[PDB]
Amino acid sequence: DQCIVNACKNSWDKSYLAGTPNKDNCSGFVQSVAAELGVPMPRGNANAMVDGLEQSWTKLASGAEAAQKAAQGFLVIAGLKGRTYGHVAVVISGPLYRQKYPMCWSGSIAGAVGQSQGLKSVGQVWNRTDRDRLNYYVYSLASCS
Amino acid sequence: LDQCIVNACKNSWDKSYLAGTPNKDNCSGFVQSVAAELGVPMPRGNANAMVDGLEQSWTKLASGAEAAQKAAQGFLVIAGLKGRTYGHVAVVISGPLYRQKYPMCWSGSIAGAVGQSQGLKSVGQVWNRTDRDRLNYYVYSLASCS
Repeated sequence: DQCIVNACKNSWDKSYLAGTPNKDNCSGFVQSVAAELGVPMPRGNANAMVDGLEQSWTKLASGAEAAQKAAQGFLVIAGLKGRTYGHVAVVISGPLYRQKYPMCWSGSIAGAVGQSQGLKSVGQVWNRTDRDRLNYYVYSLASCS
Repeated sequence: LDQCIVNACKNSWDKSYLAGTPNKDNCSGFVQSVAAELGVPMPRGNANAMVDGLEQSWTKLASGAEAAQKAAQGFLVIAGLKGRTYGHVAVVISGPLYRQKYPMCWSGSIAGAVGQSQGLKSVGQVWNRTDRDRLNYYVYSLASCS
């Protein structure tokens, strides 16, 4: 998964949207990760992205499987629609927080409380309710060799 | 004539298509919220991505003059131009052209007032004098108003 962690580190410093650092934009951060890895990604805000992922990407059964696919070099997106705004993040390999939630990178307009540079799990980026409703989507071709 | 489109623009000015990002400060999000209000499917993404999608699936008008009269007939018309780093999109509205060339528009912009229009600037005043003559005008297949 080093190729995905590298794309995450590089995306953290780019601005998918004009004038908008990806660290402050959860949908744009994922778009730049996918663009660096050559993976087609559904476009728009987080809700629109999750709709698009649900339609065309493989949905995994668990956060444990999300971590395993990431460990096998696949781009894995954690996503959850919201009543007003959804959220997406990139899952990376690593031990599951609370033996359930995989590690991730995420941008966020909300600031550091919604951001992760690989040291928080999705269970620490999403609230104690939303984290068990998350969906994990995987792209069908490995990116890292 | 284009009142339903001008109303959508006014309503979208105060919305936030992207979390935490007012549409007046986000040219791509401003256009998404206008289209959503009108019920019009719109290519998504940043401005460059939107222009890509418009270029592939919307009818391209021949002139800014043609854009204003299609807007006057109630069609959603998007002015768009790709950039080397970032592109730009805006909603064309009816009204007399600026310098007999550039239709009036609404536009959000992260650049602030320079790139913004609430209907009193033409596309020739939000884009610089270089780009304003290279803009494309994309019209939807169905009229949204009446």
